[PDB]
Amino acid sequence: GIGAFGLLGFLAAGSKKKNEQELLELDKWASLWN
Repeated sequence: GIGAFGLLGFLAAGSKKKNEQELLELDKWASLWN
């Protein structure tokens, strides 16, 4: 309903609505594959 289809932009929502930790969290994007 609004859970599975919401997971498509759940995290992004958190931003749509702080700490740098999160930034570095996404900064690891590369670290993912790297």
